[PDB]
Amino acid sequence: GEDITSKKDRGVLKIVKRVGNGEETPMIGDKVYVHYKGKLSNGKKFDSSHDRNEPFVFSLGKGQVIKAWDIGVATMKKGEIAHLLIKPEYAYGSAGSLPKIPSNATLFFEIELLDFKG
Ligand SMILES: COc1ccc(CC[C@H]2OC(=O)[C@@H]3CCCCN3C(=O)[C@@H](C3CCCCC3)c3cc(OC)c(c(OC)c3)OCCCOc3cccc2c3)cc1OC
Repeated sequence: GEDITSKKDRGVLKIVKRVGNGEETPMIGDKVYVHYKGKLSNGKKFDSSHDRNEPFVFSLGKGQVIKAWDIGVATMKKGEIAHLLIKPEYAYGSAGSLPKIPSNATLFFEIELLDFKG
């Protein structure tokens, strides 16, 4: 995957899994609508927006979600599906989030950017 971090620390690696139809990337503060699939890189735990058939909605760059999402979704076009490989620094770090996330877990997400508004 491509390193999309400012630090170039390989903390968020991006693979485009479907090229988007839109020209626009969302701006900081935009309300973004996504579908997603998330797991621990060793696949012990799984979560999807599809489990609830409900798009996941958040304000881009607010720190409402893990750093990897604010960084990753900021690079995406409407209709784009991205795979993100996320090192602990950009997820739950050395603290983790037990019981769901252990310390220094690598996460994997598929994110589909549906739409966004200013
Ligand atoms: C700035 O840094 C942070 C910001 C927010 C948080 C809180 C967790 C936050 O979840 C997330 O950001 C990511 C990406 C969005 C979708 C859910 N997220 C998860 O990691 C899942 C995770 C579940 C295990 C398998 C891997 C994926 C994931 C899913 C969960 O439920 C389905 C979950 C959860 O808690 C850790 C994690 O528990 C219930 C909480 C739900 O709802 C939300 C709602 C908004 C945000 C989240 C979860 C931690 C941060 O750093 C450690």
